[PDB]
Amino acid sequence: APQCCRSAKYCQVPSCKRNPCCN
Repeated sequence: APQCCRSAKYCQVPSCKRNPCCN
C-alpha cells in the first residue's frame, strides 16, 4: 500500500495526520 509520505494528499488523512513525517 501507499505510505503516508508518498504525497500531500495522504498527509490530509486523519490516519497520517498524526505522522511525524506529515507533521
